[PDB]
Amino acid sequence: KGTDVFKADSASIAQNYTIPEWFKDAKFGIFIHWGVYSVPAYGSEWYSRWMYKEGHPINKYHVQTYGPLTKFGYKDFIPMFKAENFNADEWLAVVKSSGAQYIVPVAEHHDGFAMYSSTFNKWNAVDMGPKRDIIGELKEATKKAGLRFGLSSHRCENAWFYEYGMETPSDVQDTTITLYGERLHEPEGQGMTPYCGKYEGSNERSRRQFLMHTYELIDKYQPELIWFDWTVGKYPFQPTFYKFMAYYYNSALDWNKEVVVNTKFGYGDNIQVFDIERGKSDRIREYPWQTDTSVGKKSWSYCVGEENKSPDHIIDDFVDIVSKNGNLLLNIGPKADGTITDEQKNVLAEIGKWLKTNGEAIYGSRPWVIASEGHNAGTAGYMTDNTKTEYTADDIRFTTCDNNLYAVSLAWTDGSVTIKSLATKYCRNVEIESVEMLGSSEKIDYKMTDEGLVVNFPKNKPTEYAHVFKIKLKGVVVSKPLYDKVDNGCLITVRVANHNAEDANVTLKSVVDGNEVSTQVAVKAKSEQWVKMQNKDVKSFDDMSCKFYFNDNLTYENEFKK
Ligand SMILES: OC[C@@H]1O[C@@H](O)[C@@H](O)[C@H](O)[C@@H]1O
Ligand SMILES: [Ca+2]
Repeated sequence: KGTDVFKADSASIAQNYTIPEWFKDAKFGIFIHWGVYSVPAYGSEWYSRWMYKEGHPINKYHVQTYGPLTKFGYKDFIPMFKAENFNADEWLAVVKSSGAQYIVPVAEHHDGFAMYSSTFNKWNAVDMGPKRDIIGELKEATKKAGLRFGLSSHRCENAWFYEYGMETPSDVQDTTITLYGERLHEPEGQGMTPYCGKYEGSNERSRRQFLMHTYELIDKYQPELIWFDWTVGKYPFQPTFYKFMAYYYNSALDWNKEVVVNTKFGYGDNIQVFDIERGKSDRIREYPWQTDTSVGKKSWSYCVGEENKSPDHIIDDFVDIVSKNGNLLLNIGPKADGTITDEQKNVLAEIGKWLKTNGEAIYGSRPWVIASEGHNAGTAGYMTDNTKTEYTADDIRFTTCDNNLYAVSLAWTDGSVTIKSLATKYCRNVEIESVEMLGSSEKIDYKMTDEGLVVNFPKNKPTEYAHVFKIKLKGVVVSKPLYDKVDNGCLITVRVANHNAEDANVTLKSVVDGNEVSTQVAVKAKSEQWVKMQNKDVKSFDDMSCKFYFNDNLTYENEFKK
């Protein structure tokens, strides 16, 4: 078509790409790991890699259960992947009942098997296994369901996923079998780092095939979101990935659709949507991001003996995620025959029921001045979210929408909470106009005090898990300051919300070690903004004396040591 607004570099993409509003408004999507690995249903979806590692538990399990590596390899699961009870409409009904707004089936995982109608990859679900275009059928059901269709690609790791099959007698050593990839060594680098060391993680043919892979996905299914696994960020792969990004963003312009890319590291927060695997953020992040996590604690694909999270665990993390500008991409793992388990069906249905009542606080919302208050901050970071926090009613998460304030208690109480973030020191002319709990017909009795807004819970729980107060208020509110260390100084970050219908001007003052920095800020009516300040010539960050002022009212001082 010739559309070439986007060139294959980060400056070009940053000049013209904007994370779309639909992703910020959507908040919630369903991930679905399903493939050949679902047949053995043992360990996890990494079965293909570990079965060829002689001595590994999965290897020893496979030899006894299915046979030696030379007689029964991973490819030999494919005839057993018949998917006799797969029905795209049934999957979409479950996703829709969860309240999710977009769906991300796995188009191809690490194992080499394309779950779509591929041209270059003969190991695909149209010619083999299910003998149907799983991705295509899901795309169709998604459109009828009225949701947005995405998909994930994990093919970058296929270059090295089968490396151990070269080090022991196996069918992987037959290099004419393209399913098993380039058989390279795993790239070096611990965790979410672009460093690859002595093993690049890809080669010329795998990069060429990656582009063939993404191009046909783009061209055939026009997904509104493409999610990529961690290795696309390794340094030797980045030129190839930027080629993909420009082609996707250019194609999207032709579609009159705005699209989303997910990576876990290696690319700027502003040119794609940052994603954290099995973990969330501890702070409000400037740019929209995504937690992708599984209902199963052990695995993404179905495996016998999976320990599924509770709805309370997931919904508490969900609210925490949304309060910090994040989306939740929640994974289910259906049985090999195409059946979503009843436990994971129940988890999604419970979330959907909660969202039916409390969705006004979630859909279309944005972070407030501060995401959370209370004693229990919760988990944060890569591979931390299997731990469940024991929240109280005092653990509160905030969102905002249409100038309304939503304060979500992560547990119940027969008494009252006090919203400390509305304490008088953070406020200027804050007047509470109304308080209600979503889904409750009981008039909420509340009282503004110097320590914050005291709110008494109603008699009856509208829902379990989490409970939402909708607050209409005027006035200006500032967050407590966040201090970050830099060279010879410190960075101060607050957020200010003007809930008034009139424009407001606001003065913030940071006094650090005698150095006084001030900024006057014009905040339009019914708006909020970041305010970053810097105190320089600070000789010791650990020994700082700090005072912060909101229009000459003391908001914070670090009166206590270290
Ligand atoms: O975020 C999803 C997860 O990403 C990677 O860790 C994969 O190796 C794993 O199988 C799963 O897909
Ligand atoms: Ca809870």
